[PDB]
Amino acid sequence: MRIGILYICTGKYDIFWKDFYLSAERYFMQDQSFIIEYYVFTDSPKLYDEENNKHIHRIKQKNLGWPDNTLKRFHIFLRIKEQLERETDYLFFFNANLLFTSPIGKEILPPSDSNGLLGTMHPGFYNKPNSEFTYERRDASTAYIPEGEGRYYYAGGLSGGCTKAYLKLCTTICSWVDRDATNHIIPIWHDQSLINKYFLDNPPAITLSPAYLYPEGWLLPFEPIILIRDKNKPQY
Ligand SMILES: CC(=O)N[C@@H]1[C@@H](O)[C@@H](O)[C@@H](CO)O[C@@H]1O
Repeated sequence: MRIGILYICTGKYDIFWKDFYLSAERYFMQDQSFIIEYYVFTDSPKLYDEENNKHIHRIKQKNLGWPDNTLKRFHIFLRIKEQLERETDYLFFFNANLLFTSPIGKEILPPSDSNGLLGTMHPGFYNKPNSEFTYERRDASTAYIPEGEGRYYYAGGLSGGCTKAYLKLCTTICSWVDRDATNHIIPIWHDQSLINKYFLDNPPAITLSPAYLYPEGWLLPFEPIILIRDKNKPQY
Protein backbone atom coordinates (compact mmCIF):
# COMPACT_ATOMS: atom_id res chain seq x y z
CA MET A 1 0.00 0.00 0.00
CA ARG A 2 1.28 3.49 -0.87
CA ILE A 3 1.17 6.30 1.72
CA GLY A 4 1.73 9.84 0.45
CA ILE A 5 2.87 12.55 2.83
CA LEU A 6 2.12 16.12 1.80
CA TYR A 7 4.50 18.62 3.36
CA ILE A 8 4.94 22.35 2.82
CA CYS A 9 8.13 23.96 4.15
CA THR A 10 8.82 27.19 2.27
CA GLY A 11 10.83 30.10 3.69
CA LYS A 12 11.95 29.63 7.29
CA TYR A 13 10.08 26.34 7.73
CA ASP A 14 12.56 24.00 6.03
CA ILE A 15 14.54 23.92 9.27
CA PHE A 16 11.67 21.67 10.40
CA TRP A 17 12.04 19.11 7.61
CA LYS A 18 15.03 17.21 9.02
CA ASP A 19 13.72 16.09 12.42
CA PHE A 20 10.20 15.60 11.03
CA TYR A 21 11.56 13.30 8.33
CA LEU A 22 13.74 11.23 10.70
CA SER A 23 10.88 10.80 13.14
CA ALA A 24 8.65 9.77 10.22
CA GLU A 25 11.18 7.27 8.89
CA ARG A 26 11.10 5.79 12.37
CA TYR A 27 7.56 5.87 13.76
CA PHE A 28 5.18 6.46 10.83
CA MET A 29 3.76 3.46 8.96
CA GLN A 30 6.84 1.30 9.49
CA ASP A 31 5.06 -1.93 8.68
CA GLN A 32 6.88 -3.42 5.67
CA SER A 33 3.60 -3.53 3.73
CA PHE A 34 3.52 0.25 3.43
CA ILE A 35 5.73 2.38 1.21
CA ILE A 36 6.14 6.06 2.04
CA GLU A 37 6.31 8.87 -0.50
CA TYR A 38 7.23 12.34 0.76
CA TYR A 39 5.91 15.19 -1.38
CA VAL A 40 7.84 18.20 -0.11
CA PHE A 41 6.79 21.59 -1.45
CA THR A 42 9.59 24.05 -0.69
CA ASP A 43 11.89 26.80 -1.97
CA SER A 44 14.90 24.99 -0.57
CA PRO A 45 17.54 23.89 -3.12
CA LYS A 46 18.25 20.65 -1.24
CA LEU A 47 16.44 18.66 1.46
CA TYR A 48 17.88 16.37 4.13
CA ASP A 49 18.52 12.81 2.89
CA GLU A 50 17.25 13.74 -0.60
CA GLU A 51 20.36 12.26 -2.19
CA ASN A 52 19.83 8.97 -0.35
CA ASN A 53 16.07 8.43 -0.32
CA LYS A 54 14.32 8.29 -3.70
CA HIS A 55 10.94 8.64 -2.03
CA ILE A 56 11.69 12.25 -1.10
CA HIS A 57 10.05 14.18 -3.93
CA ARG A 58 11.10 17.84 -3.89
CA ILE A 59 8.60 20.13 -5.56
CA LYS A 60 9.51 23.74 -6.30
CA GLN A 61 7.40 26.29 -4.43
CA LYS A 62 7.98 29.95 -3.63
CA ASN A 63 7.02 31.71 -0.41
CA LEU A 64 3.66 33.37 -1.01
CA GLY A 65 3.81 34.87 2.46
CA TRP A 66 0.90 34.96 4.88
CA PRO A 67 -1.87 34.14 4.31
CA ASP A 68 -1.57 32.69 0.76
CA ASN A 69 0.85 30.06 2.12
CA THR A 70 -2.02 28.89 4.32
CA LEU A 71 -4.92 30.01 2.09
CA LYS A 72 -3.72 28.41 -1.19
CA ARG A 73 -2.54 25.26 0.59
CA PHE A 74 -4.87 22.97 -1.33
CA HIS A 75 -4.09 24.87 -4.54
CA ILE A 76 -0.50 23.64 -4.10
CA PHE A 77 -1.53 19.99 -3.71
CA LEU A 78 -3.68 20.03 -6.86
CA ARG A 79 -0.92 21.19 -9.22
CA ILE A 80 0.42 17.61 -9.02
CA LYS A 81 -2.88 15.77 -8.53
CA GLU A 82 -2.24 13.33 -11.41
CA GLN A 83 1.09 12.25 -9.94
CA LEU A 84 -0.63 11.62 -6.61
CA GLU A 85 -3.39 9.60 -8.25
CA ARG A 86 -0.93 7.11 -9.74
CA GLU A 87 1.71 6.86 -7.00
CA THR A 88 -0.35 6.96 -3.78
CA ASP A 89 -3.40 5.25 -2.28
CA TYR A 90 -3.56 7.40 0.86
CA LEU A 91 -2.61 11.03 1.42
CA PHE A 92 -1.84 12.77 4.70
CA PHE A 93 -0.98 16.40 5.31
CA PHE A 94 1.28 17.45 8.19
CA ASN A 95 2.36 20.86 9.48
CA ALA A 96 6.06 21.57 9.07
CA ASN A 97 6.88 21.73 12.79
CA LEU A 98 5.11 18.46 13.61
CA LEU A 99 7.10 15.67 15.30
CA PHE A 100 6.46 11.93 15.68
CA THR A 101 7.33 10.40 19.07
CA SER A 102 5.40 7.12 19.09
CA PRO A 103 4.66 4.38 16.52
CA ILE A 104 1.65 4.91 14.23
CA GLY A 105 0.07 2.08 12.25
CA LYS A 106 -2.91 0.99 10.18
CA GLU A 107 -5.32 2.12 12.90
CA ILE A 108 -5.55 5.58 11.31
CA LEU A 109 -6.44 4.36 7.80
CA PRO A 110 -10.07 5.14 6.95
CA PRO A 111 -11.82 1.92 5.78
CA SER A 112 -12.52 1.65 2.02
CA ASP A 113 -16.27 1.32 2.64
CA SER A 114 -16.38 4.63 4.53
CA ASN A 115 -16.08 8.14 3.06
CA GLY A 116 -12.35 7.62 3.56
CA LEU A 117 -11.66 10.92 5.30
CA LEU A 118 -9.60 11.68 8.41
CA GLY A 119 -9.76 14.74 10.63
CA THR A 120 -7.97 15.73 13.82
CA MET A 121 -9.42 17.56 16.84
CA HIS A 122 -7.91 20.98 17.56
CA PRO A 123 -6.06 20.97 20.93
CA GLY A 124 -7.61 24.27 21.99
CA PHE A 125 -11.21 23.12 21.57
CA TYR A 126 -11.44 19.41 22.47
CA ASN A 127 -12.91 20.28 25.88
CA LYS A 128 -14.97 23.30 24.83
CA PRO A 129 -18.73 23.52 24.22
CA ASN A 130 -20.26 24.23 20.79
CA SER A 131 -20.89 27.86 21.75
CA GLU A 132 -17.15 28.60 21.78
CA PHE A 133 -16.24 27.14 18.37
CA THR A 134 -14.76 29.92 16.20
CA TYR A 135 -16.46 28.87 12.94
CA GLU A 136 -17.02 31.25 10.02
CA ARG A 137 -20.36 32.88 10.81
CA ARG A 138 -20.80 34.99 7.67
CA ASP A 139 -23.52 33.58 5.41
CA ALA A 140 -21.75 35.29 2.51
CA SER A 141 -18.82 32.89 2.91
CA THR A 142 -18.58 29.35 1.56
CA ALA A 143 -17.15 28.38 4.94
CA TYR A 144 -20.38 29.43 6.67
CA ILE A 145 -21.56 27.35 9.61
CA PRO A 146 -24.73 28.50 11.46
CA GLU A 147 -24.78 28.74 15.27
CA GLY A 148 -25.35 25.54 17.25
CA GLU A 149 -24.31 23.23 14.44
CA GLY A 150 -21.01 21.35 14.27
CA ARG A 151 -19.65 18.42 16.24
CA TYR A 152 -15.93 18.89 16.67
CA TYR A 153 -13.63 21.81 15.98
CA TYR A 154 -11.18 20.19 13.58
CA ALA A 155 -7.67 21.50 12.96
CA GLY A 156 -5.73 22.13 9.76
CA GLY A 157 -2.40 20.79 10.96
CA LEU A 158 -3.24 17.17 10.17
CA SER A 159 -5.75 15.84 7.64
CA GLY A 160 -5.99 13.11 5.04
CA GLY A 161 -7.58 9.87 3.88
CA CYS A 162 -7.69 7.74 0.75
CA THR A 163 -6.21 9.57 -2.26
CA LYS A 164 -9.47 9.86 -4.21
CA ALA A 165 -11.58 11.24 -1.36
CA TYR A 166 -8.82 13.60 -0.21
CA LEU A 167 -8.16 15.14 -3.65
CA LYS A 168 -11.93 15.59 -3.84
CA LEU A 169 -11.57 17.60 -0.63
CA CYS A 170 -8.65 19.59 -2.07
CA THR A 171 -10.72 20.37 -5.17
CA THR A 172 -13.76 21.50 -3.19
CA ILE A 173 -11.94 23.80 -0.74
CA CYS A 174 -10.00 25.45 -3.60
CA SER A 175 -13.32 26.30 -5.21
CA TRP A 176 -14.59 27.64 -1.87
CA VAL A 177 -11.44 29.74 -1.48
CA ASP A 178 -11.76 31.14 -5.00
CA ARG A 179 -15.50 31.86 -4.80
CA ASP A 180 -15.01 33.84 -1.59
CA ALA A 181 -12.17 35.85 -3.17
CA THR A 182 -14.60 37.05 -5.84
CA ASN A 183 -17.23 37.89 -3.21
CA HIS A 184 -14.43 39.88 -1.45
CA ILE A 185 -14.10 37.61 1.58
CA ILE A 186 -11.21 35.99 3.37
CA PRO A 187 -12.61 33.24 5.62
CA ILE A 188 -11.45 33.26 9.23
CA TRP A 189 -9.43 31.60 10.40
CA HIS A 190 -8.77 29.77 7.28
CA ASP A 191 -6.62 26.75 7.76
CA GLN A 192 -9.26 25.46 10.06
CA SER A 193 -12.44 27.14 8.95
CA LEU A 194 -12.75 25.65 5.47
CA ILE A 195 -11.83 22.15 6.66
CA ASN A 196 -14.33 22.43 9.53
CA LYS A 197 -16.99 23.31 6.97
CA TYR A 198 -16.06 20.34 4.76
CA PHE A 199 -16.05 17.96 7.73
CA LEU A 200 -19.53 19.22 8.60
CA ASP A 201 -20.92 18.24 5.19
CA ASN A 202 -18.70 15.16 5.18
CA PRO A 203 -18.29 13.79 8.74
CA PRO A 204 -14.86 12.12 8.58
CA ALA A 205 -14.64 8.34 9.09
CA ILE A 206 -11.76 8.86 11.50
CA THR A 207 -11.43 11.66 14.05
CA LEU A 208 -8.05 11.77 15.76
CA SER A 209 -7.76 13.09 19.30
CA PRO A 210 -5.47 16.08 19.99
CA ALA A 211 -2.86 13.48 20.99
CA TYR A 212 -1.99 13.71 17.30
CA LEU A 213 -1.71 17.48 17.64
CA TYR A 214 -0.12 17.97 21.06
CA PRO A 215 1.34 21.47 21.53
CA GLU A 216 4.76 21.39 23.24
CA GLY A 217 4.63 22.52 26.87
CA TRP A 218 0.90 21.87 27.26
CA LEU A 219 -0.72 19.58 29.82
CA LEU A 220 -3.50 17.66 28.05
CA PRO A 221 -5.47 14.49 28.97
CA PHE A 222 -3.42 12.51 26.45
CA GLU A 223 -0.06 10.92 25.85
CA PRO A 224 1.54 12.95 23.07
CA ILE A 225 1.86 10.87 19.88
CA ILE A 226 2.63 13.80 17.57
CA LEU A 227 4.13 16.90 19.13
CA ILE A 228 3.75 20.43 17.78
CA ARG A 229 7.25 21.82 18.25
CA ASP A 230 7.45 25.32 19.71
CA LYS A 231 8.36 27.62 16.82
CA ASN A 232 9.82 30.22 19.15
CA LYS A 233 12.56 27.90 20.41
CA PRO A 234 16.03 29.40 19.68
CA GLN A 235 17.16 26.32 17.71
CA TYR A 236 14.72 27.32 14.94
C1 LIG B 1 -2.61 21.78 14.38
C2 LIG B 1 -3.28 23.11 14.28
O1 LIG B 1 -4.46 23.29 14.48
N1 LIG B 1 -2.48 24.11 13.94
C3 LIG B 1 -3.03 25.22 13.22
C4 LIG B 1 -2.18 25.43 11.96
O2 LIG B 1 -3.02 25.65 10.82
C5 LIG B 1 -1.12 26.52 12.07
O3 LIG B 1 -0.83 26.99 10.74
C6 LIG B 1 -1.52 27.70 12.96
C7 LIG B 1 -2.59 28.59 12.33
O4 LIG B 1 -2.28 28.88 10.96
O5 LIG B 1 -1.98 27.23 14.22
C8 LIG B 1 -3.16 26.42 14.16
O6 LIG B 1 -3.50 25.96 15.47
